[PDB]
Parts: sequence; structure tokens; C-alpha cells
Amino acid sequence: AMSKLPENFLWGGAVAAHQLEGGWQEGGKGISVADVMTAGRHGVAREITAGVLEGKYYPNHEAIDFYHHYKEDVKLFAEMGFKCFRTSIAWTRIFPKGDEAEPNEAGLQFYDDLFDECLKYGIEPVVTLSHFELPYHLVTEYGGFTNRKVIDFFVHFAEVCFRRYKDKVKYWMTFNEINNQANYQEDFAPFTNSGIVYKEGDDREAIMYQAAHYELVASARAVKIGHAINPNLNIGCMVAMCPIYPATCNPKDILMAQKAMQKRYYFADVHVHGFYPEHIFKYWERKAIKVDFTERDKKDLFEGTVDYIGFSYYMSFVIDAHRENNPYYDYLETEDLVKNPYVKASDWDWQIDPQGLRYALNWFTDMYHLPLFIVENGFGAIDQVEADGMVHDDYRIDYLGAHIKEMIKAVDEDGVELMGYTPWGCIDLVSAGTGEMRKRYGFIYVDKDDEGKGTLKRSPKLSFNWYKEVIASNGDDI
Repeated sequence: AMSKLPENFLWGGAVAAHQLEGGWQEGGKGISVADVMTAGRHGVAREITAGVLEGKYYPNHEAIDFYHHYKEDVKLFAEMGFKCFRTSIAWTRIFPKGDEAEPNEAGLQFYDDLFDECLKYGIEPVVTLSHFELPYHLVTEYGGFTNRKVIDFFVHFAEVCFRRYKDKVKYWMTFNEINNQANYQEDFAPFTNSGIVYKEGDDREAIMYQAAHYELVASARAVKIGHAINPNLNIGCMVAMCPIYPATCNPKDILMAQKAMQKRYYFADVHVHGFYPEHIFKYWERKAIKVDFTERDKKDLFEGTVDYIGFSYYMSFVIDAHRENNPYYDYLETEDLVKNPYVKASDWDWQIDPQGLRYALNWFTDMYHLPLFIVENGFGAIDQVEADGMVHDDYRIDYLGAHIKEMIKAVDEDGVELMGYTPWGCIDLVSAGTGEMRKRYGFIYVDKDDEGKGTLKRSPKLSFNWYKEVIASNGDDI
């Protein structure tokens, strides 16, 4: 009487350092890109300031103070019975500026301490190396990942981590949601993925492709050094998977969707196959995009392919061919997408499409034939604390449950290889897109609001014991 998922299935929860740690200057930690992004809300972008200003509010400076409370928080993960815990190693804790010859021992010791605590409860760390938090010094001094020299800085950082934690961390990924910057029309993705600050007159698209290239090379180099240090390390990529559906069976919509997925997911082709799709090269030729791309990069990419594909899944998109003056079927994430009339959406307009997770699992499997890891899934919503002192987040339970059902079908009916599942923001943390506390994801409520007020007390939500039971039954009872 076995369950539909494997016994060793990696149930857990996922966060990122800059979103929860706080202690932004503790232990000599340097200023990161997250440290110069002000709070926003749905409809208003976060302000990216030229540094830490006096009149501005930076929610990531303090976040939820996990840096100090992690022992208590990890205890809560263990109560739910996490098999793993996904977080990032704050680049700026190890290399405050990014270009130092030696790593920061206080920073390395903190993660030794964090990882040890997880392992005390049998929780396997899962580590993302870059998660929207590169050293701001790299942005100002080198222009972020628009500079080839930054590749080496990243690989040095990676090597240091691989060496330090080679016997503590089994599962690694290189660049969080590396493909977000396919949307180069807005400032968020290029800043957070790549430390790109645009000036007037910039060819935003060309710059993005150059930075993406350097990151793909850096990823490949990091895969090679990690495996050289310990061949048993599982090192994956991380892509934001938003399936793009054609609006209708009009052949033009069909081609738009195919070409859009090509543009949004070519990163995965490079991570997995070790070379660029020819359609990318043709596109660059057409747009007169020039990329510094050497024979050595070519070799590195081919030799540094990943062991597995980590991905986030929250929603699906729809595209059509309505946009005029688009004879080459270019993809603009901010203009070509339309709403799906067959689904509901969150209060932040994120479409709710659990079945799309099954499509995504199959798409990755059919294209790449690698094991997969759902390393983010979540429902960001306003929570209210009931009279009983608990959030009765049945809406969050319903969302997660619906996706778990589909992922189990993908394993059980479709045969996809799925390593595990870590819901995003398992403890309430500072949101990425908007920098909000009110957009809550957690099984654990944290008392901190968007004016920075609150005790920071942790309290289990209704979803807390729900998920505990999910894990205990290995998904048999949802």
C-alpha cells in the first residue's frame, strides 16, 4: 500500500534571505539590491533608489528578523515536518562588495548555524545562490551582470559556498527565476535578476540579453566547480514557469504562444542542452543585438548543464496576435498578454490555474527529460486574524491543495520525475514585486505590517496543521 508519491518526496517550504532575514548590516553584511528598494503595493512600483536614503522606507532592512529568530522559526518548520527547507545564501553576507579576495567568516558562520539547525531536525537545506540580492556595490562599480568580470565574482562566491557546505547541503540552484528579465520593458526584473540600472536611451532588450548570457555562463561555471568539489551535489537551474496559452486556435495565436515560450524559456534550453536555440541567434541578427559571446563561453555552457530544473509556479498567461506592427511575432510581456476567461485570479491579478501546473510538469519533462523540483508555489492574499487569534486561511489551503492534486496526477498518471514541493513564503515575509507584508503567503502569520509596526510574533494559521497532515500522509490526504 504505497502512496502515489515516492516516500522520500521532498516536502518543504521556500523563502529567500533578503525577504525574511533582516539584520541587513549585521556581521558586516553589505548593501544588496534589495536594500535599496522601497515598499510599494498593488499598482505602484517599488522605488529603486541610488542608495539607502533618509526619507525612504526599506522593508527588507528588518523584514521579519529571521536572522535572530531562525532557531524558533526552524522549530516551527519541524513541527509541520518539513523534509527540506529552501532559502538563499545572501551574497552580501559572504561578499559584502562582491569583489573581495576573501569571504566573510561571520556570513559563512551564520549559514553553518542555520543549516546545522535544519539538519538537527532532519530538514535538508536547499540553497539558491543568487535570489534577487546581489551586492549593490557590483551595480555601481561594474554595472551588475552587464560586466563579464562579474561572472568570476559569482563563481568565486559559489565555490566558497560549495566548499563550506559540501557536506551539509545536497541541493543547489544558481540563479533564481533567471528568465523573469524576458520582461525587459519594466525595471524590476533587470534590476533583481541582473543588477541592471537603465539610463535614458538604453537599448533595454540588448542589455538584458548580454546580462542573461553572462549569468548563463556563470551558472555553467558554477555547476562545474560545484561538481568538481563534490560530484554528488545536485545542482539545478531555477526558472519562473508561467505557461503561455494561445487565446484561440487561430494559427496566429498558436504561433504567438510558441514564439513567446521560446523567448521566455530559452534560458532553460541553455541550462539543460548546453547551447542556445538558433531562433535566439536569428532574433539577435534581426534586431542588431550584439552579444559578447566567446568560444570559451560556448565550451563552458556545453559542459555546465544542470542536474535538474527547479521552478516556481503561481499562474498561467494567455497570448494572442492582436498587437499591430508585429510581422516577426516578437514577444512583449507587457503588451501581448491577455486575460484567461476560464479562471479566477488573486487580489494581485495572479491567475489561478492549478491544471497549468500539470501542463508545466509535462512540458518540462517532454522538452528536457530531467528531474523537476517545484521550489515555489503559493497564494498571496490578505489575512485577517480571527477572534481565536488564528488566521482561518481556507482560501490558501484550497489553492495549495488544488495544485498538489495536479502535481500528483503528473507523477502518477504522466510519469514525470518530481523531486519535491516547497510552498513559497511558508512564514509570512516581505513580498518581492511590491515589497508588502500584507500580501501574505505563510502557514505562519507574522505580526508586521506595511508601516513596520508589530510584535513579529509567529502564529500558526489554519493552513499550518493542514500542511502538516499533507506531509504526514505524503499527499494522500489533502
